[PDB]
Amino acid sequence: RYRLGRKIGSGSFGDIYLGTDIAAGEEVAIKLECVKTKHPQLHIESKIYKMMQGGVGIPTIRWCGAEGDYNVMVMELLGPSLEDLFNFCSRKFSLKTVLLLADQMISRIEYIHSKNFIHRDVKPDNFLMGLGKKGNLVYIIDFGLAKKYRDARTHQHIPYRENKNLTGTARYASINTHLGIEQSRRDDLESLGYVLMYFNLGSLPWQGLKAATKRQKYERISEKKMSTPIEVLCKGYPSEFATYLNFCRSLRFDDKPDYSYLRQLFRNLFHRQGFSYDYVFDWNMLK
Ligand SMILES: Nc1ncnc2c1ncn2[C@@H]1O[C@H](COP(=O)(O)O)[C@@H](O)[C@H]1O
Repeated sequence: RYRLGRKIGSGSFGDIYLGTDIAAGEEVAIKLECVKTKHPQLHIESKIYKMMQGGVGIPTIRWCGAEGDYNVMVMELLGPSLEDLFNFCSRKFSLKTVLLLADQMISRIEYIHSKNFIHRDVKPDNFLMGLGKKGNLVYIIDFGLAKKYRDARTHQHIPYRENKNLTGTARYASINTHLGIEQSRRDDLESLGYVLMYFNLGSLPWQGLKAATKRQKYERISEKKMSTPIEVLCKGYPSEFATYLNFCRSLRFDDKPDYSYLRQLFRNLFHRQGFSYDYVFDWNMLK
């Protein structure tokens, strides 16, 4: 039912192609999982996307099972990542673009939380703009590290746990993630806070820090992050950014975040600046 076109991306558990859904007559993205291992990841990712179906800015998927030496997931075809678009804008976004993005990104994370998952990989690479009719819509992708933080029926929160190892990308990790604490809803939002200040600054002060051979590879990132006050990180930017990060850092392990407070904080700033909620992003002005 599918025709595979040109490769458009590579991921930790396989590659993303342009494809045709022959029955639907629509162009789609097709994720192929080649190396299964004993614990293949694509079928699990598809099951999390199924529980997120009906979410705005969550790609619609079709689990297709095996073909030859591949597992197949057909996805809504999306546009450039926010990391790609940041590079295209010379690694500066206007305050207006950062606030337009913040408004959607809080809502996307809230939606995932509402379906009893935490994302745990919040970074600009994993937010993609839509194409065509959905060009103004921020999507979130990559549920490869996503976890249930509560039972689907009980809403009994996962237990507190420490002594965990940090794996993958630390640039946007929460301070508690550096400290080996179990991730929960607060950590996704603290990560988003570092993403927003990254868009403001062009980089983060701990970005690209390398440890000595033999040392834990993240120790220089962790030390800089913990020794950089929020007020120093956010110096020269509207107070709302510091307010956002202080609020996230204050949340207890099992606390339900006040998403509406964080959105309204940025909305009030948007109004004080006299910005129009027009979805005219910096990249729309590129010539
Ligand atoms: N549905 C999609 N539409 C377009 N590009 C995608 C899609 N999913 C993933 N990508 C791209 O594929 C690469 C790896 O994505 P992933 O490994 O699935 O997180 C990155 O360059 C993403 O921007």
